[PDB]
This record gives sequence, C-alpha cells and structure tokens, in this order.
Amino acid sequence: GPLGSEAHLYMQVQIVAEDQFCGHQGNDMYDEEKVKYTVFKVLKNSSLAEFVQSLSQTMGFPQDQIRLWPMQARSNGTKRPAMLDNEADGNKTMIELSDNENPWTIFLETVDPELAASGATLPKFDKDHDVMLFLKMYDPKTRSLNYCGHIYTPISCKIRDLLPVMCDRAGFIQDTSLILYEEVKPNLTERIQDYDVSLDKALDELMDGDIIVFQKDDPENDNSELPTAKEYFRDLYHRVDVIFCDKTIPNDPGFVVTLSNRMNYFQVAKTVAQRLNTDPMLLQFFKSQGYRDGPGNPLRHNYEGTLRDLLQFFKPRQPKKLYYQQLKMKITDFENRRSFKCIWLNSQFREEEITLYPDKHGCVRDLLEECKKAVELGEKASGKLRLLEIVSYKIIGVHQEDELLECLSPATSRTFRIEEIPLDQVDIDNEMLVTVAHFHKEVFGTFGIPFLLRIQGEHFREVMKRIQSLLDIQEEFEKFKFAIVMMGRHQYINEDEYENLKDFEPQPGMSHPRPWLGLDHFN
Repeated sequence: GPLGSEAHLYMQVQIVAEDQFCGHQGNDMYDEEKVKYTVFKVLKNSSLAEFVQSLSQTMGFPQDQIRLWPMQARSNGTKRPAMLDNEADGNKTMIELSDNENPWTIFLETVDPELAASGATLPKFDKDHDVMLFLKMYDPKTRSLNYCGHIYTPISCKIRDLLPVMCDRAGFIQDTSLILYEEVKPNLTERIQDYDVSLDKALDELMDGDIIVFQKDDPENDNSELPTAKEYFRDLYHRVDVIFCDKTIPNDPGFVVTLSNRMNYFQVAKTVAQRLNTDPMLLQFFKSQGYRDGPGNPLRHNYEGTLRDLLQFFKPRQPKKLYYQQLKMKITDFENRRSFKCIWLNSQFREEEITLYPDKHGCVRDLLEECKKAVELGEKASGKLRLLEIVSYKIIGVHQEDELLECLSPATSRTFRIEEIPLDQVDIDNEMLVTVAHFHKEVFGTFGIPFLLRIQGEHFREVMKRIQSLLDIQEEFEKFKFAIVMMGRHQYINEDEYENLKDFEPQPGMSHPRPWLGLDHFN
C-alpha cells in the first residue's frame, strides 16, 4: 500500500436523491457539508450505460424509471442539476461526461414511489422545448423554506398555469394569490413581475435546475421579521454566527451570536453586551487572525469597519470566532491608559518593579494614587507618596503632583521611583532635605539605592547611626567614608570631629545641580 496500483483508474460519483433537498434552508438544493450521498467508485474509462445499469441494480430501480441530472456549476457560483441524455451520451465514458470532475455529483430522479408499484414510466422530457424547474415555498410566519419538489414544463408555458401546481404542492386552495420569485443566486432573489408571460420570456437564461420561490400574498405576512422571500434570502446572505470567547479565561467555550456581515462595532458590541447583561462600553474587543488561534491587537471603538471586515481573514468552512474581555472602567478610558514602568520602594527600603496605568492626560498625583492602590504602606507611618527621578543611582529630582505625566522623560536612563515619606520628612522649616548616594569611586562610580535625608548643623556621628539603622548594615559600616559633593569637587568628612549647615546648596555662582552627601564603600 497504501495507495493501490489501479487506484488512478477510478473516479468517484456522488449520487444525491431528491429527499436531500427537503428542509434545506439555503440557496441551491442542498448544503454541501450536510447532504448524504450514495457514493460510487466507478472506472474512469467506463461508460454511462454501464454506470446506469450498475446504479439501477444497487439502488433497486428499473432503468426506465430513473433519470440522472448531473450537478453542474454555473459562473455565478451556484450549483444546479443539468440535462444529461442517458441515451445519446451513454456511449461515452464517465471522465468525459464529468469534464474531469472528481468527484462528480449527480441528481438521481426517481418515480413517485406510489406510482412506482403501478409500474409507471418517468414522463417524457424534450431536451429543447422543456425545462425541469424546482419549486420552493417560503413561509413568512416561520421564516422557513419548504421544498415543493420539481416539475417538467414546456418553456412556452405561461407562468400563470404553474400556479395551481405550486399551490397544490405547498398545501393551498386554488383561490390563493401567490408571490413568485426566481432564486437566481445568493443575494439575488428576483420577483416575477408578470405571470401572463411564458417562462421562456419571463426568466433570463431559462434553464434546467432553475428555481422558482413562491409565497402567499397575505397581509398577515407584514408582521414577520422577514415578509418576502427576497428579504429572507438577503438576510440569509449576510447572516453570520460568531463565537465570542473571553481572552482572560483560556479554554473558554465562548458562545455563539448570530450577527450580520453588515454590522458596525457599536452594533456588534451592543449585541454581545445584551446576553452579557453588562454595558457595551464595559467591553473591549480584539482584532482577529484565523488559524494560529489567538487574540490579536485590541480592536478599538473609533473603529468603523464592518463585522465582515473583521472576519475577512477567515476561511469559509472555518468556524468564526472573536475574543473579548470584560472591562472594569468605561471602554473609552481604558484606551487612554498609559503604561508606566517604575520602582516601588516599600517601607522595608527594598525595591520592587511595578507597572502602573494612570491616565495619559493625567498628572503626577494621578500616578501616585494608582500606586497607593497596589501596595500596603506600613502601619502607623505617614502614608504619603512622592515621585523621584533617579539617574546613575543618584536622585536628580522630586516632582510636584500637579505636574502632567506627559512632561516626564521617556528616556530609559531615567528611573522613576515611588516611596512613602518617612514621618520625619513632612513638616519642615534650621533643617533641610538632602540627596544621598552610595559609591566607590572618585565621584561618579555610584551604586545602590539613593535617598532623601535630614540635614540643621549638629552631631554628625548621630547622622551616621541614623543612616546605619536605615541601611540596616550590621558592623562593614566601619570603613565607610563620607563626603559632600559639589560642582567639580568633593571634600570628605571623617567620622570623628565634624558637626553642618547648608553647605548643601549652589554657592552663589547656578541653581542646579545641587550637592549631595555620598557614602564611600565597596560593591
């Protein structure tokens, strides 16, 4: 194996009986992915007469009461039965007749099995003057199609004379006034405007396997969501069933919404929001892909495409799915959130990487409150926040809350830090806030965590043990060395005699950068 040497000699012929046409709700006779066939494996080079007897035997029919109407495609994409003459074209072989279709599907017509016991012959059909039409009846109250079989008619027959047949097969009195459409193709259902015309003239390109759709003309109809068959099919044509899965709870079965191709975002949203009981603005949707099954870029409200546009990357036989999430705030605010990566300095003096989402048009205060929402602030402490800007492990700034977040540096050397203010740094007057920074170095080899301090002049040895309880370094804090650092210069200060002032400030002669206390030691 697997494939056998003589396999190429063979083609496949899918026979489809008229019962498959019943209850079909779409265009043409049946849906291709539901229809039940009788499949034959026939020899490519074999003949029609051969296949017909073989068929006859298998199906349980005499040959003089079946006729085969090959299902043939048309330019407009529809598929309908077509005439094939079982006698003229019988000498010919199956691939020839098939036009190399593999598989080939054929409509097997049969005698009404009631008149079949009687031994009834299938009616004579003139290839040139008769047509085989198919009838469908459209019922407004139930939005459904009900198959009405087929008829042989001369093409000279005035349409008016088909009315009684149509009524009798639907289930109507003869007085019943009908509306007749031709189903031409999907999204084209054409009302026959005038019944006192021959079929030949009534319908353009009249041929076998053409479809007349008829309905009752009763004022009752106007109550239906879809009064005419024309509306039924136009609705059908744009109908699409979409699966909405939540992008936050994976292995979500999701659910199926029936929507329309034509709908816009507000309409799609309004519809999904309903059977979620939540607001459409409390929903965010995601642009979609197709086959690498997964939520793409957040589709955004200002969006103005149609649902057809959102599913344009889908294969037709592939089931349709869109991802969404549920929102805690208005949709229109969620999009104006800014991703803001910074450092949270807890009250254990240790650094945590946190990403906060304040509003784009927000200010520093706004960022601070977003931070307080994510952190415990150490009991009985101050519980007040400030934002620092840090570079090379040195604090270069403290930003006012009223300052717009927009004004802050995108730069990646800049590191923003949020911390709560120690209790002894909120009231101030004979006392100052100074920047402190660790180091090895001459003056630029800075490292570790900088911080703000508590500089009037007094005991320096006490300042040191305060920094000691804060750095919480057990004693390797001996062999530290401490320095004031200003513009182009740094004077040291031993741990013995020093008592300071406001040496820290620009000696009169530019306002920034300010000096800093620096802590000299290893790693």
